[PDB]
Parts: sequence; structure tokens; C-alpha cells
Amino acid sequence: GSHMSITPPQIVSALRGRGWKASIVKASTMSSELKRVDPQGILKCVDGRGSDNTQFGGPKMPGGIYAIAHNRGVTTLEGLKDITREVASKGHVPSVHGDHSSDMLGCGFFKLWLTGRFDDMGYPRPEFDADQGALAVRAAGGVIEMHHGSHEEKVVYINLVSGMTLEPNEHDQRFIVDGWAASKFGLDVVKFLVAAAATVEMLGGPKKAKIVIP
Repeated sequence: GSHMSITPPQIVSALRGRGWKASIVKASTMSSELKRVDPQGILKCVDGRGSDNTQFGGPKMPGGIYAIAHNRGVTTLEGLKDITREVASKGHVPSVHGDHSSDMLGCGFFKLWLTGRFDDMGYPRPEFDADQGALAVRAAGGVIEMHHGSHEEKVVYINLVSGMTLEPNEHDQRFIVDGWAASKFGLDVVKFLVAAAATVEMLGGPKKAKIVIP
């Protein structure tokens, strides 16, 4: 695994520098919401909407496993299938998602990536569309989740408590980012968090973060 190079207060500084409101929350203040990761839960998107998911307890990352491919600059279906099997072998059921309004283009993160909204940040675009990616993930043993409703995220939780995660609540929505999980998969963490913040910004999400720590 890789590790975080940056500290929580720096993350906060980084966010405030981007015009965000950000603070540090102690895991003890969330003893109730913080759930231990269940290896049977899908590693899914930070999306705060409800969905047909029945495999809870998995870590949250932008676009599900797309976050891993995005961070590493993996842009092929085969590479995506590699990542799908890698995730499955590291204690999590891999997945990507779409919704009922825009089908596979229902994942804000991937749409941003596919449409080049990450060009300015120097990210290689994927070499496949949302439909190809989803089917490729499925064929490699991954899950295709489907959301519904509208985005009503009120806050962004950047959880740094390893082995723990936060779940969606469609009636009181929030974006959830398990930063500790980027470390587990050897991603450039700073680079991952910045990508997550930019994702929320470009989707017009709430620029308010709560950084959860042990």
C-alpha cells in the first residue's frame, strides 16, 4: 500500500484554499455512524443517493473502482478488468454504477472523466464509454449498481479511519470519501483527494467537508 503523505490539517488547508469550508471531526463523535467494512459490500461511488445496492459495508471512492483507474491513469477495458479482479482479491466486491435518469452516464464522476473535465488536471481520458466500462466490470466479476432520485448531498465526509466507512442516507444525503482506501490500493493519495474535491466542485456539490480521524 501507499501512504498518505499529507496530514489532516493540511487537507483542511488545501480545501479552504479551494474555497471550501472544512473541519476535523473525531471518530468518537460518530461512534454510531462509522461502520466496520464488510468484505461482502461493494466498493462503490461517493454518490449520496439511494440505489438498489444490497451489498453494504464497502469502501466509498469516486465512481467506485473508476477512482483507482483514474488515479493510476489506466484507460483501457482490459486494465479496468485487471483492477476489477485486483479489488475482488483485496477484500471488496468491485463495482461501478449508473442511475435511472441517465443510465450508465448516471455516475457524475465517470461522466466528468469521459467528457474531459479532468484535462486541465493532466488526466488521461478513458478509452471507452460508460456502457463499455460497466459491462467490462461486470464480465470480470464486478457489480453494476443503479441509483435513483436527485443529488441532494449537504456535506462531504473524508473518512481517514482505516477499515471503516459511512453509508448513504437518501433522505439526508452526504458525499462519502474513504481516503484511507486510496492508501490500501497504493494510489497517489493527495492526488486522489484533490481529484475528489474537484469532482464535487465540478458537479456543483457542497464545498463543505468534515475530515474524520481516529
